[PDB]
Amino acid sequence: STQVSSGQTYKITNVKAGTVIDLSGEDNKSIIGYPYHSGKNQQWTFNWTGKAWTLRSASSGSYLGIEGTPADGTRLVAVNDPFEWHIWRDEANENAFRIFVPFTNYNLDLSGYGDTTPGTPVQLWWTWEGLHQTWTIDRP
Repeated sequence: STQVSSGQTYKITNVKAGTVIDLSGEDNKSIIGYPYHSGKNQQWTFNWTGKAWTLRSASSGSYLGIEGTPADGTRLVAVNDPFEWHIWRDEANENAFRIFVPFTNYNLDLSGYGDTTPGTPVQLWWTWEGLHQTWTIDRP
């Protein structure tokens, strides 16, 4: 298995679609599912703050975050300040993870039930059984 460790850099793969969390090359702001090609924009440095994880883009230095109130369809975007996430192992595949905004029922969700089309938006959604809300955290 692969340990998630503070200071280390990973790709984050959707279990259903096989695409990765990608900071879009078009705007360096939007977060999308894209096939892995070893881009630094597809690589995320995990820090433990003492209570949560922050995820920093290896290419831009922005953090993985959101703007505004968590809801179904809230878009993931690059943000300036570190944004804190909690990770929980998944029940269907225990080597995979669900990734939550702390103190909520909102987890990362690859949109359209895990559409494999490159460019598909990564968003928040209320937690439920779809495999497109589960992720592996892999060596780059």
